[PDB]
Amino acid sequence: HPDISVDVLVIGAGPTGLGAAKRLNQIDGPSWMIVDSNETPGGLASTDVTPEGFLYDVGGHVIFSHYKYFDDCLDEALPKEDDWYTHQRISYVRCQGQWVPYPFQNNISMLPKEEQVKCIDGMIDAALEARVANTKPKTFDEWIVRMMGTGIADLFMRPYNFKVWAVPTTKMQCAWLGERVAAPNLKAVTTNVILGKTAGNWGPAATFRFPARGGTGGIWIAVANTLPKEKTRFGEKGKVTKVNANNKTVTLQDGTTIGYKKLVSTMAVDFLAEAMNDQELVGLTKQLFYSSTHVIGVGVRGSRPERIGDKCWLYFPEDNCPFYRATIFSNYSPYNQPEASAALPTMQLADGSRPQSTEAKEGPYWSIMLEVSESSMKPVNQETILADCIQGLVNTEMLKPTDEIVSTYHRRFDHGYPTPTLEREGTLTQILPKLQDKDIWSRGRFGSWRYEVGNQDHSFMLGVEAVDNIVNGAVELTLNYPDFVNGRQNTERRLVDGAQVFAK
Amino acid sequence: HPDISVDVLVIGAGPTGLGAAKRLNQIDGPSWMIVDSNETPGGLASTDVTPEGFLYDVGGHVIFSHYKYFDDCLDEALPKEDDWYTHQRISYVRCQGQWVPYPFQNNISMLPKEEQVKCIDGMIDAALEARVANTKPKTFDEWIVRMMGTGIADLFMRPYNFKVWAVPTTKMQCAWLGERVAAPNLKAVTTNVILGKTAGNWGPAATFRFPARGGTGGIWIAVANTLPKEKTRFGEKGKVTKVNANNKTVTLQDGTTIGYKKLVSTMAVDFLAEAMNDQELVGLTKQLFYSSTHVIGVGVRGSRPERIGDKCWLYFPEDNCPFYRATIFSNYSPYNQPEASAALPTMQLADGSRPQSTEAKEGPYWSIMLEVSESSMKPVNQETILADCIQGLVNTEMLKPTDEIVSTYHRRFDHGYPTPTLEREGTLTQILPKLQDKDIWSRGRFGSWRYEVGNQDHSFMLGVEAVDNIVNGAVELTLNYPDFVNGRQNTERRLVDGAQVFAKS
Amino acid sequence: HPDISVDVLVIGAGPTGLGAAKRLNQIDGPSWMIVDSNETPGGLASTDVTPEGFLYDVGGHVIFSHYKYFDDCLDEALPKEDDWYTHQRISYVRCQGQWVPYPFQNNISMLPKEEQVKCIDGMIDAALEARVANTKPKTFDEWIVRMMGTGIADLFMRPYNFKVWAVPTTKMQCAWLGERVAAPNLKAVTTNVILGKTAGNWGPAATFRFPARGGTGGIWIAVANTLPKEKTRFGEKGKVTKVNANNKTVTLQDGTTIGYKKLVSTMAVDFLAEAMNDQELVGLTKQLFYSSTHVIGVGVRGSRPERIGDKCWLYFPEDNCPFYRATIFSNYSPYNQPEASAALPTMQLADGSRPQSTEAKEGPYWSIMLEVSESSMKPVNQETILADCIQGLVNTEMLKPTDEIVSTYHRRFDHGYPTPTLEREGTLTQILPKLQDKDIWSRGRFGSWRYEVGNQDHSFMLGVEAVDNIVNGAVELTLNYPDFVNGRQNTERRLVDGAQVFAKS
Amino acid sequence: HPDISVDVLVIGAGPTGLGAAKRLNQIDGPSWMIVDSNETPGGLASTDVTPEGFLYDVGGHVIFSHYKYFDDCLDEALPKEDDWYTHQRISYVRCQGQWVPYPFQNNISMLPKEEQVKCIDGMIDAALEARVANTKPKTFDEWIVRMMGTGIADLFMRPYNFKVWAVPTTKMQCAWLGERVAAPNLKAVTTNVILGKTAGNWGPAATFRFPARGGTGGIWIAVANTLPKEKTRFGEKGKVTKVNANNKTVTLQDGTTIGYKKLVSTMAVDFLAEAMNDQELVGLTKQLFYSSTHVIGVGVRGSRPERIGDKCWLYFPEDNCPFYRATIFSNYSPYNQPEASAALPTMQLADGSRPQSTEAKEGPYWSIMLEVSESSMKPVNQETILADCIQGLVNTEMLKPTDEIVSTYHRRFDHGYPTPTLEREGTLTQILPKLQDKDIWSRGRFGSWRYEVGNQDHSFMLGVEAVDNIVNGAVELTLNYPDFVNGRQNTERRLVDGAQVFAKS
Repeated sequence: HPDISVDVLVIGAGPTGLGAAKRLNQIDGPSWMIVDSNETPGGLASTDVTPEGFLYDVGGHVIFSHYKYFDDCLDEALPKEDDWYTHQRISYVRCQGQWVPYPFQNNISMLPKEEQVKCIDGMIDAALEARVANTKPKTFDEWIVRMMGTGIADLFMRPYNFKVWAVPTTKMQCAWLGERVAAPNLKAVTTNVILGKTAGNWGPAATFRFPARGGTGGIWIAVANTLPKEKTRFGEKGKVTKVNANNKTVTLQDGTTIGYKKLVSTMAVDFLAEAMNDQELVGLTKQLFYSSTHVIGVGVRGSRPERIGDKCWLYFPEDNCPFYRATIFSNYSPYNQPEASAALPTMQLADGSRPQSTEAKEGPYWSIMLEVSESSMKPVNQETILADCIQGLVNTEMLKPTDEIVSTYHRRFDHGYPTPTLEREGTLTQILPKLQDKDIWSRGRFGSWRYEVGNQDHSFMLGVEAVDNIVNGAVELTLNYPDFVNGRQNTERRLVDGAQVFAK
Repeated sequence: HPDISVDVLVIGAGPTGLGAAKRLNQIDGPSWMIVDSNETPGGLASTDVTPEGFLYDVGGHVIFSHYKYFDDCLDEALPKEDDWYTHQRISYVRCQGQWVPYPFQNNISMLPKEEQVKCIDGMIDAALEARVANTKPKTFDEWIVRMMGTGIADLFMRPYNFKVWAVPTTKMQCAWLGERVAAPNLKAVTTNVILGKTAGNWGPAATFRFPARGGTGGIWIAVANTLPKEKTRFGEKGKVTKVNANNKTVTLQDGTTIGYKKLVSTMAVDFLAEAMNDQELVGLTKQLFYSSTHVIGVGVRGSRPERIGDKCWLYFPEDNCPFYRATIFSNYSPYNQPEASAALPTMQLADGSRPQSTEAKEGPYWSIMLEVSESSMKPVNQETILADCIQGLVNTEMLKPTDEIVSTYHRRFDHGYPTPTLEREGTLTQILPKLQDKDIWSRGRFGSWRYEVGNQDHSFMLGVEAVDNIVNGAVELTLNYPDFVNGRQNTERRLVDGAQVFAKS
Repeated sequence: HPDISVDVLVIGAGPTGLGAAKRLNQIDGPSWMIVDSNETPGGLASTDVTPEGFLYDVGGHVIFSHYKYFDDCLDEALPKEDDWYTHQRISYVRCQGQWVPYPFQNNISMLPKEEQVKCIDGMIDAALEARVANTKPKTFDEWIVRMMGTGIADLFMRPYNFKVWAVPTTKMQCAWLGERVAAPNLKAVTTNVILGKTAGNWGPAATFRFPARGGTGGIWIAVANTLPKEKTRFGEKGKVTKVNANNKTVTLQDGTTIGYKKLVSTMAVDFLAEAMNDQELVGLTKQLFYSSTHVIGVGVRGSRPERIGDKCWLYFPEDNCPFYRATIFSNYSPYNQPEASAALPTMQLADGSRPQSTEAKEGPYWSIMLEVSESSMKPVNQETILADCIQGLVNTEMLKPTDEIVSTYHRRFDHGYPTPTLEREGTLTQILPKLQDKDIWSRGRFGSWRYEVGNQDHSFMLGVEAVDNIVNGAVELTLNYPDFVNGRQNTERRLVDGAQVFAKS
Repeated sequence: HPDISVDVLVIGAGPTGLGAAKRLNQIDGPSWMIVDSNETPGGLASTDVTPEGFLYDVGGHVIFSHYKYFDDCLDEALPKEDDWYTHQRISYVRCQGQWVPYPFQNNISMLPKEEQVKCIDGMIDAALEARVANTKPKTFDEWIVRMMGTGIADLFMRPYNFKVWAVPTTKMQCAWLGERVAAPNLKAVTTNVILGKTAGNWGPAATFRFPARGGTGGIWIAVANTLPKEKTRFGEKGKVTKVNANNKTVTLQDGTTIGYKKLVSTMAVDFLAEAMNDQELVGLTKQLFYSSTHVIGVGVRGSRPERIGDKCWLYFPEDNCPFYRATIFSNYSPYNQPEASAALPTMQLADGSRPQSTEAKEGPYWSIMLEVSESSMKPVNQETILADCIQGLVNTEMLKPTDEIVSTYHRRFDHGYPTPTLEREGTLTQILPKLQDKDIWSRGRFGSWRYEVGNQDHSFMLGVEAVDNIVNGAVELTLNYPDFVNGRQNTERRLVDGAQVFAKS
């Protein structure tokens, strides 16, 4: 008989696992337990800090919540108004020397006139074709061009998406974008071109909140802390090494065995198939595709340059830089980098030069966070990528050659994006029902591998809904119907439900 | 303090209310109680019997379940195999002296050739227009025309639907439609006309099960029997007369008061507004529309005639009869009518005349159940409707003039169909949230007034999900997303869920 | 027996009749003669002069020739290079204080940003509707909206066309406009908006030639002069009063009778019906519609103003002036107005005041020619129309308040435009074949009433082709197929054909 | 100075040349003469006779006239009523053991049901595509499929047209087919299928007349005979061997030289280029494409079989026979074959066996005329083609194995069809203008190489209009605008025009 027995075991304490745990904790029915190999919960929603005191998330993390329940747990965890900062959702596309407001097509007035002509002509073709279309697009590429036309597609979404996904747009499905018809808003686009108008999709209503301290990672430490500590096992002692699906037994690295009746696994599903020693599942998970993410962080001396201003995140379709996205992380919280009086030496100038002096000087400081994707179709030279990113910062006029870099950061995350390939659904609908037959609920960004429900709130709710299905017979809506949950505000499920009110 | 206090009060013990009850009973958390003014649970899913021993449902009731939870509760209530009879879903449309397999719009093949031309020409126009359409249809009529063309619309869809809904197709919305009206492929319809093929949509997979005894009403009597009796109050002692929403207090006819934390109300929402003495809610509910259903039953002497055969239900678009639908109710169970040795005198011949003898004679017997709709746009002469129906049976050749009728039944059900009018949703999105703000879950066929989720399984689950929302913060999917629940197999929620498994150890 | 007998009698010596006479004269087979009530041939293609020496055509007359035959005859009649001046076809549309290059609908790029949006949005709508359109437009208005969208329709097409046709766009057909109304290309128009460019000249017409002396009327005086004088009868002596179609006899006002075998009538067909004393025909011609043309002439002291420059004709859709078109007639020939040394007193200033003195001062002089339409749907105040035009010239900034006016001219031409009404073709197909069966070829701008073949070259060729049909069995292509003759270069028929070349041997 | 001088020389006395000659003769102006290498006029519109007395045209020749002038000349040539026979235009398609009335698609109810399904499914696809089409088809093959859909295309027009043109449908243009939109009449086709109806496109109105004697060739003998004999030169004495364009001189085989001012050439334009010894033109003409025609005649003993009946011509898409078209030539005139009392021996039975006797036996007789095409893409074994044709008659059940054949006929015509290749116009617009610059009017079926104006009436009028262009400056409509002349009733040009009427006074 096992060392420990619980009704429901949760593997992994990123957002998905912590969602499952919060719901089990609230229900307070079946016994339960959560394990993670890391001492610190959060998964890919964690945060690092450099020796010089610059924080970096695992790339740009901006919360948009589709669920009251998710909101309830964040409010519980970080309940003070000064636990958070609010910002507008300000983003731009870098294109031919210009910062073009997102969405790109509504702002092509900034481009040269001859190019505007090409863009409008292409979108006219797409509008005329959309008017008689009687089939759905089958690939991401087809969807892009039917929405945007050839010209606008070639400038942004085609080269941008290869830089992000590390696979061509022709090899991805397009159902994950939702059920919106692939057609141009020709009038809107042409109107701004005629008016010479620019317009971003943000304002006092289009906002996000970001944690005052600890980066995105601070949220999940705070949420985890609301759980009964004896029901958690985090660290080397919590690393899962073996899953015996037939005996419903799990073995940890230190040899501890855990028996379960139901399993919620939030580890990557290809790792799960190995831990199970299931040759059939290993073969199937190997049919899936993912990209790795390099996160590069750069700490810069000086007050925030006028050219940067209130920018939050930025897209880079062009090939003069390796990164697809940059984040002005110092704009998210004053505590993402040291205060102005902190003294740091200059490590190098942006052009690669040595500084005049080695003396530690004061701030203030700002901070840029970069993302570079990697796959077997898009290799990344690990040894030069930092320097390539810094050159890319100069090329894109984010840094001057003279800017003083005081901190650098580079980390590679093996599983970064689960790719919406054409083959994905054919594979997942074999994998997930086989796990289900064994009472294994494999869920999460890489637990169930669906990018369109792959953010923090989706993940958290995948765990919540998994538990609700296990206990109360709930439909796993986020898992099976992304369009459904993304197109509504999910208000019904709360951190305090009728059941707990009636109980007291 | 009131006579009784419960966390959750359920008003009504038709399928919706019973569903609430069953889920509350399964959860076994909050205290609850269920009331009904009728001693026998079942609502519009009840069954009547004539003095001569012929059973009649409230019109044609055929079960198609979208939910394993519903299946579970029926199986629990009627667990034996001989509790049920299984049949194929055989229906036809009476059209110009002939029985056309349902769906009509696919058996074009069976009409006079000249009419086939008319139909196919119309459908060709519709196919070409559909090729360039970029707007959705706004009315039931526009929808019908767009998917079938004028010829088929006129021959069947338009007249039949006025006969059922008792309002013209131009007066109804079309969002409710996915699962009720078949949209014909031009190539499929044309292929069947060329091949001279008649192809109805039934067979070994498309079946239904019907209770062996007690009619459809037998289900809900048995389901109710699985509830703890003390938590029920059925009869005059359970008739709700006043609802004080602000004090969260209900008053019954005998004067009993019941306090509640949450209310699940399954009575017609216009009745609820009146019981609340809420003039604003009364005015809103009056913007809703419903039709009444007349149910007529006819018991016939004789073994089942060949011309009837295995027919289950039948549609009547034409003018030679007042009913829109007939059910061969004696095909559903042998216990829906007397055994063959039962002796019964003839009451009349089908042609209206007196029988040659008034002596009681033996069977066998078969049985027809007819439905006639009524509204302010379609008045019905209540005094002659029985005789009109019987003449309609002679007219459609279902009865011979000389057939011997041994039993008759007629009952009017005031609230029969909640009409999907153009105005329905604008009104409901005022009514339901205003009740919601008062912790009142108004749910069911007339509780929430949505016909597209108005069958027995829909109703039952409206009750279940209401409770699940109240207790576990579940999404009321059936209520707000008919297309979602009707388009899938709903397997997740069971009569035994993990909660009960884990608790019992 | 009548006073005169010819094989072919030609009535009218405008372009159409002169066309007939020239071809008859070239063929030199059948006997013929041509009559006109006017001593000076030319009809609506004539020219007046004011006592102060300013010439005015009957409104803006610019020649574009579709036929080599027409070229040959103009060349014969006015053979010297200094008989002609050549000009670029420079026109603009007055809109919101701006001059928009013709055609308006292709130069959206010139309007304010706000108006550009309204225009392009409209054109996008039209482009998308046109992608799935399977019916041709019935009316001029439907055509305008289908091809240009509501924005350009409201801003220019609808007001301008009522102002010139003197009927709403909804009352006209749209089969006539292939060569008159440009259909805008969405990509092309949008591309020029983005680049802020003007559009390439619509049509093959880049320049035009205009006669050095006598205005447009000089051409027809000279063409007529090439005819044998004995075969003409112009003046009171040549006015037709009676046409006896059954006797094939024509009576002139002086009592002269002319018997004919074939008749080419170029007078207005409604007048012809009257002269025929044919009540049925009069009835039919009254189903036709026409507008009247007021021509207003204004002679101005001064060297040609910079704001005027090389402008030729100008369009005015706006309601701040009565005229639909202005022509800088002084740009067409130096001899359309007096020498600079000619001394003329100021008659009035453009603001309407009397001048300081009666002193005759020298020039130079320039000249504006205006057109105002009239019909039963659009009355014109004859007594004030001159002053209204002059104020119009001030509102449109064509004249400064202080500009000195040295000559004025006003003349009303009752039949100005044959209106392409919805009813036109139905009526003409009852009229023209009836006349045909009586050996009457009724042809010309009002002879056959078809504006799309109603220019000088068209008219001339209607007379030529009518004679060719009569003598050589030719197809009357211009009469029956406007799109055919307007869409090709008609090079085959010449002033010297093979017949004449061989015969001279 | 040449042996003979004329103003206009016409080469060739087939229909085109005779048209030119008839119009020259009528105009009676410029001097002219017509030459031909054959003593008998008619060209490809001539008629042969076998030693047994069976006549054969050059394949099926049926007159549909688009011109009054053509009717005038035919009626002048053969003015008596008994010079002609009148018949309805009765034709069928041989398909899967059936004679299917033309047009094929309106008669597919004769096909097996499963095949009707595939045909109608294809045409539904075609109609749905046509509804949103925004481009014209570019090839004959695209035109066929857009009009018929795949299934119907594969059964008739695709395999049939390869058998006719001896080139694939994918290699031909489709503009020659005219301006009608390539689109299905889906309602018409489905209606006849639903009704089980067959219907040909003939009846009392849709008739042709055929000469009573001498076949089609009789027409042109009679027309030629109205010409003044001394202006003709037919036979070896009239064969042109050299054309010197730069000197406007023609040389005949007997050494006679003719000087002309204008040349109308109706010989094949590739021969003309060789005769001109113009290397550039020879290169260009070699870019053109044409098929050769084999004509096979079979004379059969017996009264007309019931299975043949009133059939006139027949299409053969299938590959169980080499011919694309058959004509029941004995149905055109009783004088196309010997009278019944004429005695002929049997040459063979249709299955190839010897007759039991070689005695002459009497008739009556009927007659079949067949056409086989030949090109480099589709060779013909001249040695076996007769035997293959006769086997084809058995395969198609036109002849029984036992039918007695009393006469056979085979002749190959090198220039048979001028092919409407994709490249044709690109080449012709280089050839015809260069010849035009030399005062050479190259006109006719192979004179101008355009099949869509390649019938007898078209050809005759090409000559007429060429002369009219030379003399009177007429537009050459038939040459340059096939759609125009084929879509109208051409009634203006007559054998007696005004010119002749007036001159005779």
